Formats: sequence, structure tokens, C-alpha cells
Amino acid sequence: MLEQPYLDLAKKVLDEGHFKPDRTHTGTYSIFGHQMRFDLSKGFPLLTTKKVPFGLIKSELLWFLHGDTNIRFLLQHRNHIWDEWAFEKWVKSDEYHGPDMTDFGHRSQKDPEFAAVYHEEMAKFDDRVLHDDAFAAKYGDLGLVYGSQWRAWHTSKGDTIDQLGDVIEQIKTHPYSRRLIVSAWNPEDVPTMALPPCHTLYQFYVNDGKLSLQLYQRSADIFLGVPFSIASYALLTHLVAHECGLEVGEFIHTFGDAHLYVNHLDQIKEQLSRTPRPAPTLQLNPDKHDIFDFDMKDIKLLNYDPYPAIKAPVAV
Amino acid sequence: MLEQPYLDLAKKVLDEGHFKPDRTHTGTYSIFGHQMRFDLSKGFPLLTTKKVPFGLIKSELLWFLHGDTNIRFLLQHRNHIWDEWAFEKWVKSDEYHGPDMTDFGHRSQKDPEFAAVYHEEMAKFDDRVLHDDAFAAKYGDLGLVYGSQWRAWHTSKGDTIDQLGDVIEQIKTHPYSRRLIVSAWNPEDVPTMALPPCHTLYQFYVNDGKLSLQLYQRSADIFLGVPFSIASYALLTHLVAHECGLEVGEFIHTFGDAHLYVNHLDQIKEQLSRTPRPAPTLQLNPDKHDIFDFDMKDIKLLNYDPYPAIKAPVAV
Ligand SMILES: O=c1ccn([C@H]2C[C@H](O)[C@@H](COP(=O)(O)O)O2)c(=O)[nH]1
Ligand SMILES: O=c1ccn([C@H]2C[C@H](O)[C@@H](COP(=O)(O)O)O2)c(=O)[nH]1
Repeated sequence: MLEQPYLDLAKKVLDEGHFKPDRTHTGTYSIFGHQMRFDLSKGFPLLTTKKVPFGLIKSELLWFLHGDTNIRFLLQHRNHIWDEWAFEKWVKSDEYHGPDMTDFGHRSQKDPEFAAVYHEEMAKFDDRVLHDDAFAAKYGDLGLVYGSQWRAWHTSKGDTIDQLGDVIEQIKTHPYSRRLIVSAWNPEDVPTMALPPCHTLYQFYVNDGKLSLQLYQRSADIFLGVPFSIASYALLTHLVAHECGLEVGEFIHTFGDAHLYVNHLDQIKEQLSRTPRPAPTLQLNPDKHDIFDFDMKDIKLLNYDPYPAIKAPVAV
Repeated sequence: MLEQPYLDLAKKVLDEGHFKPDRTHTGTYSIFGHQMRFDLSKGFPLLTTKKVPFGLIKSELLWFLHGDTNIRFLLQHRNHIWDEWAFEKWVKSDEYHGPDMTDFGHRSQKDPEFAAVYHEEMAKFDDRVLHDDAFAAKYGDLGLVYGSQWRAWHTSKGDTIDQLGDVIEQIKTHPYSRRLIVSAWNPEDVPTMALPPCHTLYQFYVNDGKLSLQLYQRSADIFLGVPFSIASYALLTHLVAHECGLEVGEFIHTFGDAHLYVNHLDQIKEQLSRTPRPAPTLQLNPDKHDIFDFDMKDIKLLNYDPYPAIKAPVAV
């Protein structure tokens, strides 16, 4: 099936992967260097062997495309995928006067019911961000996230470079260009970032009226990470094409350190016992073409019949 | 043999590649997305099926490692691989008072004996660079080349970031880091560069006391380009390891647009008729360890028994 390269990736680290310790203190069976490709004309690569929230993917992509870096847009669409980054900063600020959330990450997955007071404090933060502009502007804005890196690269002379926007015009004006690249790896920021980009960079390729895309992911969480990455960049590929009047080609995914967290073995093992189903169909708004002005309503996922979802203990 | 992934890469674009037009106006049979790996414990990947100048590779690597961006170092070692970039600029300057070298690139491979006056003018330039400091400093310095990008990344606040130097300390202090990256793709320079980096970025990986490296090459000339790239980055991998006290692992090579120029078909076809030989052995100076202070004398290539060299018409 369309999503077999995924399953195979997992099986290869399960069988061939080596134990290697990491940043976050769980263990991982990790390999280094791996490539897999999805021909996007056969269907959209949203895993069927496990239910994956397209809405979270869609809303996260649209946020990116807007050069938006404020968590408020996400919360508006019920996407809480990025909260903890803003929360981390909230806690470390003069204004925070509440139940000390030190290392809350570990201290929630752990036995103490820190998570009880955690979630209510988070609910407060989220509401503040959603309703108080001054607050939203203060802690709701992350700054150095993809949308910033894609649509507002800060140069030395102080200006802003719209990498993505430029790259698209280049594809229209020079389809056969071996320089269609968008990078997220700024060497002058990585050393002070909490999470340097996982999706380091991507490259477009046009040939035969087909638009392909290759994504280089320096680090990957096979079970929790990779499923999203695939649908996100396959969706990007579809959108950019919809604009450049091109047809959709393949989505090549290259990996640096592809790893499986030791606390995800049973989970991944269970998923591998499933038999893939016919992939879903993506349907974009024909009349609308400016992908930078798209909204949830313009992207329709069709025929998605996934197996139920596998719950998994997140690391940290 | 050790270098079989190379030959196979070529055969795949020969058989599976599609015709696609490019920047330089020759044609190319090109594919998009491809990965190959060389286990550096089996030998050094300097092609045997064709004679490849290790000296040019070695001297080019040492120049890089010095953060050197002046062609003078190269000319000193008889490496003329980068001349035409400095020449291009010489010609476009107020001071140049000589036989107009317009589009000399095309106009040399072509029928006119422009190349006659070209090579003597180049010989003059090269001598000026080699002997006159003011001149060397004016046109002999390229500025935005690898060594600059690796050892002197210019930030917004005006300073200089020693990416490579930092990355090495990181490997010593954090071997299991999924962030060991050195990038050459600055978004604020690419739009005005004559040749944006082909070797966009690379990533290190440590595990089991083995140091691996993955290189992402956005564009590749299978016949003329790739052979060098392999030996250059395999040598880099060996040097960095020699320093970090680590053992050498693999060299993974990932490609964006891997292409074969249409005027190289017979040449590549001939090379494929050859049977690989036992690869050579790299021998570094044990006593010397600071790779940034290495010189030609510290890198010994052993047992290199290559087939004669295949001459090939360079494109442009
Ligand atoms: O879309 C995403 C976001 C995060 N991660 C994972 C990758 C690593 O498991 C961890 C980041 O760790 P570092 O490699 O940066 O240390 O989060 C993913 O796999 N995919
Ligand atoms: O080490 C090198 C240097 C240059 N090139 C080639 C790649 C392309 O054939 C051309 C640069 O073309 P663009 O893709 O940038 O347009 O030179 C290589 O393959 N390897």
C-alpha cells in the first residue's frame, strides 16, 4: 500500500536499530540515514494503520504558510501541539505568579499528580492568550518557528526574506531549477533554541509537469513524529502545486537520526500487525489559488478509513 | 566492491533518468532523491574505475578547513579547481585592461580558439594572485565559499560563527547529539551567488564509538562531480574522527537532483564496463591531531591502483 515505506522504516529500526541514549532521557533504537518516497498520485499518505488528526496537521500547516508565529491562531482551531513552548517561557517570567511548574515535562509523565494543577494552569495560560492581546503578544508569540523561518528570514541588514514566497515564484519562472530550496537551519540561532528545526530543509523539483519535494529531517521519532511529518509535507507539496498549476509528484523523506523510543516498542509492534487500507484523497479548492490565503475550509480529505488510535507515552 | 554504489547510481540515471533541461545549456538525464552509503572501514572510496586526483581533493579540503577563501593557497599547491570564479570577477572589473573574455566559458568549449588567449590571460591572473598581495586580496579572495561558511558564518550582529569548530567540540562533549549539523545554505546570499553551495549541508552521528556523516547535495554531476564529493566528505569524516578519538563509520550521500550531462553518455558507458579494484587506504598523522592545522604531508593515500582517466567535455 501507499504507506508501506512507513511501516518498513519502523521494522528496520526495530530489527536493525542500535540502542543509543539521547537528549530527553529515554532510550532509543536508532539508525542513521534513510530515505523513503511516496508517489502522491496514488493517494494521500495519511497513515491508515493508525488514526492521525489531519485537522492538527492542516491547521499547523496553514499557520506556517501565514508566517504566523503566534500560538493564538492554533488555539483558535483547538490545536495545542505548540503550547508547552510558550508555557515554558511563561513560567520563566517575572509576571508568572503561580504553582511553580519546574521541569513539568518529566514531572507530569511521572507519578506525582502535578499534571492536575498543570492542566488547569495551562488552561488559564491558553485562555489569556486567546483573550488578552498584550499577553498574546508577550508569551503567545514564539518568534523562531517554521512560519517565521519560511516567510520571514531575518538577514544581517535587519530585513526580512520571504524564502517560501520567493521559491514559489522561482518554480513558476524556472521550473527546471536545481536550487529550489527553503531552509530552516539558521546557524546563528540553533545554539540558543529550545528546539532547533527537525525539518531542517526541503527541496522542490519539477520535471514532466510534476512537482516533487524532498524533506531532510535531522531527527525523527518514528512512532509519534514521522506520521505527522509525512502528511504535513505531502500536503505542502499538494498546495504549492495547486498554485504553480503543476501536477503532484512524489514526497521523498530523508532522515538523519531516525529513532524509536524504547517506551514505544509494544505500540509500534501492535501497529505492524495491521494490514493497510486504501489511502484517502485530498481535494483542494479549485477557485482559490493563493495558498497563503487558504483556510481549513479549502482542504478536503476524502475516504479516510483508519484503524483506531494507538495511545503512546510521550518522552521527555 | 566499496565503490559499487557509485556505478549503480550512474546506471540508474542512464536507464531510469528522464531528460530535463538545465541552467547551463546542455541537457541532462536526471532523477530526484537518492541515497548511497560507503562503510569507511572497508577502505577509502576513491574510485578505482577511473583515476581521480586525490591531491586536488586533499588540498581543497585543507583550504576549506582553514576557513581560507583565497585562491592563492590553492594555486600554491597547483590546484586550479576554483580559478574561473576569481577570473569571472577580474574580467568584470575597472582594472582589467585586456582581451575581452565575455562568456569565455561557452566560448572556449566552442570552436573559436578563444581558449588560446584565454589560457595565457588566466596564466597572468594566476601569477598576479601568486605574487602581488594587493591583487590577491582584491580578486584572489572569493569570500562566500565553503571555508568561509564552515569557519566564519556571518551573523546579523556582524560577528563570525565557527560552525565546524563548534560542531567538533559538541561531538567531543555530546557524542549522542542529533543536532551535529554544519550548513552552507545562507538564505540571504543564495539569490546573488554565482554558485550557491552544492554541498548544502552535512550531519554527523556518533554511536558505538563510530562517527558517521551524511551529506546533502542539492545538485550533482554524476560523472564529473560525484567522484570528488565522495572522496572529499569521506576524507572529512576520517579527519574529524582522528580528532574526536572516534573510529570511522559510514559516509552516507543523499542527493537532490542527481544528473548525468548528455555529453557524458559515452564516457560513463565506458566506465561502467570496468571491474572495480581493491580500494586504497587512508593514513593520517597520529601525532598531529588538530585537523585545522594539517597539511598535505599528514594525509597518506595507500594502495591506489586505478584504471586510466576518462577525459570529458565539461559543460557550461
Ligand atoms: O515533528 C516533529 C517534532 C519533534 N520530533 C522529535 C524528534 C526528537 O525525538 C525530539 C527532538 O530531539 P532533538 O533531536 O532535537 O534532541 O522531538 C519529531 O520527530 N517530529
Ligand atoms: O563539487 C561539485 C561542484 C559542482 N557540481 C555541479 C552541479 C551542477 O551540475 C552544476 C551547478 O548547477 P546548479 O544546479 O547550481 O544550477 O555544477 C557538482 O556536481 N559537484
